[PDB]
This record gives sequence, C-alpha cells and structure tokens, in this order.
Amino acid sequence: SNDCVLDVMHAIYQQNKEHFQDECTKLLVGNIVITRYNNRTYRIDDVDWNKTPKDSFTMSDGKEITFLEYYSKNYGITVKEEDQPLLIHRPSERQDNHGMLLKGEILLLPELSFMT
Amino acid sequence: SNDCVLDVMHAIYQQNKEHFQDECTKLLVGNIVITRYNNRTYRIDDVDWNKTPKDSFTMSDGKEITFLEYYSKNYGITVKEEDQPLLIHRPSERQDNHGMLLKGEILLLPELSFMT
Repeated sequence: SNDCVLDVMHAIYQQNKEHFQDECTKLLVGNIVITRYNNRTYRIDDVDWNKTPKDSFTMSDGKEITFLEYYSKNYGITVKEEDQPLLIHRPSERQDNHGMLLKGEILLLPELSFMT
Repeated sequence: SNDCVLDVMHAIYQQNKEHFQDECTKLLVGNIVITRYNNRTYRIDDVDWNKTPKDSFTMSDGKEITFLEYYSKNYGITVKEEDQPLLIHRPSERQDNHGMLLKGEILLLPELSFMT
C-alpha cells in the first residue's frame, strides 16, 4: 500500500516501543527496590520514560544539576548508561492542597536500583 | 527477584525490539519499493538493522563514502533520519562461485523508498 517505508517502520516502531514500556511498568510499578549505594528502599509508582540521567533537577536555592553530576559528587559514582529512564516514587501526602503539589517526587536510576 | 533493575529492563527491551524488527522484515521482505528520486524499483530481500546512513561503502577504487554524502552529492538530497536501517536487495546470480560472492548487494534507504 503506497506509503513511505520509513513512515511505516515508524508506526510499527511506536506500537512496539509502547508495548515494551507498558511491560516494564506493569512489572516494576508496585514492587520494592533497594538503592544499594545507600541501603535505602523505595516502592516504584511509575517510570518516567521521557527523562534521562542527562536531565537536571532543581535544588533548594534554584541551582540546577544533572543526575550524572549529582551522583559523582554526592556518592562518587560514575553512571554508565546515560540513556536509562527514571524510576518514580511518590510519598504519602504529596498533592493534598486541592490542586497544587506539596512533597516533590523521588527519582531513582534503574542502574543503581536492585529488585527483591 | 533479586537483580539489577536496568538489567531486567534490558532483557525485556531485547525481547521487544527483536519482535519489532521481525515484524518489519516480515512485512517488507518480499514486497516491491520505488526509489522515487530515480523512478527505479526493487524487491526487498532483507533489512540490515546493524547498518545506518552514517556507515560508508567502498566504491570501485577503494574510496569510501558515507551514504549521507553519496546522496547529497549524486542526487543533491539531504537525508533527515540518520538512524534508519538499510533495505537490502539481492540480484539473481550473486553467490554462484561455490562460496565466494559475485555481484555485491543493493542498499536503499527506507526514507527514500515508497511501497505499492
């Protein structure tokens, strides 16, 4: 059926990629992980596929820093896979304020998380 | 089950990616495409997922050139998607020489190929 091949390989791609992501979340969301570099423990609520260790976050005074730097400075850890998604853990009284959010959101790297 | 999360997301990834590729070939291999930039027509025998327009090929005297340059110089075409696979078309009397190959192999970009 007349149509650019790449464009077809793009549609097909999406349909598959999406099934892949929906399969990791359906397997991770709900379970408990251990950040081994600090013996802590969190329960995954979501996976953020649109973020990556190259992205940055904003500390208290506004200063921004990429997850890559944050981990080598605070933990002396060199993140290998700079293309992994971020694991999301949400606290217990996060939204509350009818609309606006309170507590932020905890972001872990799959590379440093281990299952149980 | 105790195991690094990323490593799990890697296995799961493969199993999916592979299904994706096996789905494009199972849909392209056998069909006829039209390189619109020259009204030619070929029958896809394979898709080479391990190659990309950034790879190069060797002309008659050995001189190497990337598909990206080859297309802007010979056709004045600027390839957008530098991450697409290469479509493979094999001729009719290619191997012959009990072992060694004769005629090479024709490589088309999905971005420039259209189906029928």
